Amino acid sequence: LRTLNVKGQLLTKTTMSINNEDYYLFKFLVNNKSIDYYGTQTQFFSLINNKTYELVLQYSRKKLLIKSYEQCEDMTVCKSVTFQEFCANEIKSLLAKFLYGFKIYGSSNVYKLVFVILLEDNNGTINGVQVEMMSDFKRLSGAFKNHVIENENDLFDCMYKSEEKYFNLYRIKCNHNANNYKSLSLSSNSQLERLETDDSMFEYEFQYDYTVNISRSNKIIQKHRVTGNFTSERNIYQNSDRFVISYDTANEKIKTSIYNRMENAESKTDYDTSITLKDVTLSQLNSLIESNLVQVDVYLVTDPNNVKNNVIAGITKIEIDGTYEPL
Amino acid sequence: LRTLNVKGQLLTKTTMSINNEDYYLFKFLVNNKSIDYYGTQTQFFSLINNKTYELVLQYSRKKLLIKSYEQCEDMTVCKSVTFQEFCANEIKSLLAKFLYGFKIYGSSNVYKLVFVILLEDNNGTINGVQVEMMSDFKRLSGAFKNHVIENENDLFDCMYKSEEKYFNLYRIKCNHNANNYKSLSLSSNSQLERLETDDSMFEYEFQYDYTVNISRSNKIIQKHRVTGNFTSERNIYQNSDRFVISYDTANEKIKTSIYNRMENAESKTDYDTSITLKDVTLSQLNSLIESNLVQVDVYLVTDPNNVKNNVIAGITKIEIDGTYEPL
Amino acid sequence: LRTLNVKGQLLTKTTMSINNEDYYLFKFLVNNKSIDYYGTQTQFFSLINNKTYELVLQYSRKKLLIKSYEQCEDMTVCKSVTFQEFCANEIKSLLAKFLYGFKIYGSSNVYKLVFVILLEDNNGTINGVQVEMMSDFKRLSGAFKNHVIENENDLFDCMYKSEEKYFNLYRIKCNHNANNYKSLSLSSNSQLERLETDDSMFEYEFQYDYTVNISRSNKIIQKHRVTGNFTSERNIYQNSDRFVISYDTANEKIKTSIYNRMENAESKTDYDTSITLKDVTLSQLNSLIESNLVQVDVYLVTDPNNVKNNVIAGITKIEIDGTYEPL
Amino acid sequence: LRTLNVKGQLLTKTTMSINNEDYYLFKFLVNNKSIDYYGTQTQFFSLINNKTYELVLQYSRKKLLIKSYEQCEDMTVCKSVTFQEFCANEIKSLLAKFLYGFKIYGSSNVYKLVFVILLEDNNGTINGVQVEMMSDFKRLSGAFKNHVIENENDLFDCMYKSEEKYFNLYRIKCNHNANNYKSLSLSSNSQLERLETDDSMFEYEFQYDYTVNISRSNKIIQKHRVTGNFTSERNIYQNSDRFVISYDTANEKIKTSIYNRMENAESKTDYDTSITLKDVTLSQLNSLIESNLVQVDVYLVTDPNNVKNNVIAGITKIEIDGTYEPL
DNA sequence: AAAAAAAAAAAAAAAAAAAAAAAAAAAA
Repeated sequence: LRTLNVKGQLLTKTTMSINNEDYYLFKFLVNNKSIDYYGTQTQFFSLINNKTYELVLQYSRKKLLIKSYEQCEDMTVCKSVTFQEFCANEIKSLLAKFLYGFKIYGSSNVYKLVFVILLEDNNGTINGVQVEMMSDFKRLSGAFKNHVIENENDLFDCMYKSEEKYFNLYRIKCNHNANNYKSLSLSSNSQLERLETDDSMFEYEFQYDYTVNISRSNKIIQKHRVTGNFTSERNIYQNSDRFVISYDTANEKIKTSIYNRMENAESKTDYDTSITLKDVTLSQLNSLIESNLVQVDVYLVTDPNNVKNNVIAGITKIEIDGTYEPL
Repeated sequence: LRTLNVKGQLLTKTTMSINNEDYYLFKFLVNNKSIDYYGTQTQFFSLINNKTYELVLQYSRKKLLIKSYEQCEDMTVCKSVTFQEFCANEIKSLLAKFLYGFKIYGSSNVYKLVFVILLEDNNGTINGVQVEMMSDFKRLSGAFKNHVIENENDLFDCMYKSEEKYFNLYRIKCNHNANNYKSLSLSSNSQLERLETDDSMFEYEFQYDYTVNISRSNKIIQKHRVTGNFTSERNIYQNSDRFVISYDTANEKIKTSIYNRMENAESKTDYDTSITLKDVTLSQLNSLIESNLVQVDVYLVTDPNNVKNNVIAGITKIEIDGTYEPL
Repeated sequence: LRTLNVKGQLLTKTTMSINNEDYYLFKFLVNNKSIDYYGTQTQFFSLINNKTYELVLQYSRKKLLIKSYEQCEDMTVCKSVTFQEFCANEIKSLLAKFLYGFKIYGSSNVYKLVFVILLEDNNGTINGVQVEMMSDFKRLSGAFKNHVIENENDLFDCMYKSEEKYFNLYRIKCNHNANNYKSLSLSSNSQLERLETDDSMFEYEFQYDYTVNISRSNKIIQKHRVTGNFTSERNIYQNSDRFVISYDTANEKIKTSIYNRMENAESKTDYDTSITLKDVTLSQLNSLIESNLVQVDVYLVTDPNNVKNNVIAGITKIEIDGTYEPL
Repeated sequence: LRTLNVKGQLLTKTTMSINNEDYYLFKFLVNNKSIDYYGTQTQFFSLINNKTYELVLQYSRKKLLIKSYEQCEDMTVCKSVTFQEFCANEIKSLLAKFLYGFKIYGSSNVYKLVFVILLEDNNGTINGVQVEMMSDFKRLSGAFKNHVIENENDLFDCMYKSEEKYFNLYRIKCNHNANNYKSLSLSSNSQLERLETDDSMFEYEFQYDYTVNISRSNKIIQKHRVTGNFTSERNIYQNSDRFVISYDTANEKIKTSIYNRMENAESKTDYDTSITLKDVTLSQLNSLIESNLVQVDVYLVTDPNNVKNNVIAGITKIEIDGTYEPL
């Protein structure tokens, strides 16, 4: 049984059970590539996160796994991104601004964070724009550094407690859609760190102001806090199934319109039941708000010039208990 | 668990099943706004429709739901509408005339009723005009009062049995399209009631005569009963896919032309298969008619001055069995 | 379940699949009218084309369909058409000359054949003129007799292999446009047959010479074979978007000009992308021709007296492989 | 106890134990139909495979079983198949070419072989195309002739040792899916034989070249040998759970994408655990390859014209030991 | 059953409507 030697960082330990057997996996970063390895219980407790190691691996029982480890020792993050870098789809690190993050409405697990990043145009000037980092739940939970996340409430806590704080993003895969839509993405070997600025630098916060968003066409995602009435009328048309919504911020009336479809792997009855549960939840939401049982934040895809289209990106509910209801 | 108290009408009880669990929803009208609440089985059987209630609600298990109820007790309907009211898009009640209702041709569920209402112009005179209340199937089924509807056959029965009868419309949202097109719409908290006139008043039926329609430009929807031949030739042109139809009423030859398109969420093969099923159905329709197996009613958008355009709005089939084939 | 009995020809069997179910349709000609019927798999294989049948039909499961069939047994074609017959828009049969057929340039499926027919004027003399039978692809594929067509290559093969041959046209609906434009059209129950003359009669081929065309105003469609250079310069003007083309036949320089518009159901980006793909295809066409990779036939609407207007009707490409590129 | 007499081939003897009792079954081919019979231990050892017999059967103890047997004595295989034969779903024999066979990725037992067969089109010419014979493990093990198979390693040995060899297929049920997908299937009474050509005929091997595959739409399954890096990034989207894979053949970079779903009889935790085991296996696969511990063959559903879709059909691992790891 | 499938932006709807010839544009 020949062995291998490898030096690399660790990212996140994980355990699981299959047919009355226990597997312990370690997500070691080797040569800037994520590779998972098997380990024992002492390996599970002993190893700490984000600290590099040296390992000997022996291919026993069909699998590579950790035989022995030795503690070892080992960051520069770009403050801007070039248009050509987004074109080239090159993995990168960044210093960005974490605005706010919501669970995409009517989606099981695909959360979405909003980041302000300094984009450098073809001319060469750097300005702060908006980007939308989608991510599944587990990748987000295992990607946050210096935090421990087990359920959606923990994720929402780590979001809200960190609102407006400055994030260091490690190995966020930038990508460029078919049209001129630019967005980050959170890869397995990627990580997020709260920089804990405490006004360490203030000369940069002037730059981090968003006038447009480069992930959508002429639209920006903004957060509103629902103050008063929340009317939500379903409207089934010949083609679409809209949710025409009108609500009251602290400043202005807002007229949004959620949309609906049947996903390809859905049935006529499952989709209809899910939609009617959504509708009853929205209907009860107004009475819940007026009596201060819950508070509601609506992150909507507004178009400041043309308010004819204001599709809600996602709704979230901060309850009196303290748990967060995704919705 | 703090509680709320609310007095309001009930509209329609409903039950559903999600992953081996039962949800019972009640569509309570609170402060002239539809709000749905959860309930138990005894709540489902005990409560009757259209009868108001007093309720105590307690926010348990993420949801508002009915804890206890107390029977309580509690209509003026406008006989006309103002042009400015259509402009303002104000919800309203009405006394209208139910001409006839058809399932929009080549549409899964968006039925359409035809109503005669007394419109008051800018001058101030009231005359009877035509309006087109579209609605999805379930809203129609839950909106009819003193009727029980479970399937399309029940809906068509409630329509045909009520032809030419006078309807009281509660909270029908009037609306005004981009151009001078005016139409009703059936909101969640809206209802329809057969007034059961029995010639209670006849001095008003003189007014309810339609010379034009305010939902289309210079066109009126009329019902014809197909007597003789029903020729239906498909004609695929450079731009359109017409269905040139010629048929025989009890009075006159009619030369209509159905149209076709691919809806945005459709494929080149699904649309083609749907169209060829439509074509084979129309082709068999003539032989079906001539042998008295079925009877056919064609509601067409005629223009009495200019018969160059007679797009069929919808076809319906009354079979020998008694069921209604939408088509 | 009462039944019907009917004797009629069959035209074309067809099969299709809808949500994991199979429909088999037979296009039976009953009383000189096309009617489609449903059938089973043995019905699909057993029945042969163009051979009449006797059928018993029973209205089961919402649909007329074939229960049993019995083999049965059963043409005079007019050699001329009267001006009044074109005026009256009367369906008719004909003996005509198939010149050539092209896919209308920049059109998804509306092919167009060119026929020489003997028109009888108001005076009473019969002379050979040109007519333009448009047709969608599937009607053409199902309309050719003694041929099997599945894709555009088969259609082009059936055209080119039959060039200059004499066609018997069954039930071609003649029609007369708003102005003095006369054209055939290919109805569902219509058919085309290669007569296979083999110089059966030659005294008639003297008549079949076209001096004008009755589907256009003073213009005739003619086929040219591109020999040398094919220059194609786009020219976007204040109103039109021309494609000024100059090419070299075996005899003469030709200066055509294709035109462009946005169809009503098109977008500013889709139309522009389609146009630039057309332009790159035309630009590469010259280099393709000069190296004998493909051969090109241009059917253009020439006006022999006035060459100031020579709009190309359609281009077609015979490749080295043998497949036909519509363009 | 009346008895029966029957003459038929034998296919595969089998033994099993139920509650401390032994059952011995013989898969006798009677009148080209598989029928299983019970027997005794001497029956188990005495009878040889593929050799016909005469048997007397007596219905004792609820079951037909072999009382006595007498040795007896008894093939023409079609070299082509007609399109109509695939349409008719008729069992058939064939002479085909065994390309390669893999265990369908993420499937417990449904292996899949790839065969080149001479299809005769509607025109009448015979050309070599690709077909995909799925089969469960035990049917494959009992279907191979002149081979003994007990575990997956034996099956993979019988595959790889027989790569590119010519197979005689007995009673392979051809079938035709809803769309134009044509595929073989391995029935109980079906068998496979290595013909052992040894260049017996070479004039036919020119025909056996695959340009397309008739079991998929415009795609062909091909085998690649992974030479260098094997990157496998999981990507959980709003709808799909892709495994975007990039690897290095001996010639070209390849960008495949495995897909994932929850089968209907699966749970949210079992599916997630299975997927994360798949992901850790793929992650370790690269390090395994680079150190020559294992070799990897990826059979992928490529589309040569459009590489935008390259779903891996199946991965297989040839280890240094000699055993084959299915994966 | 097995093939197919990059997502993730963008989206008021719902009236209206024979088509298919014709045409050089740009000055004034």
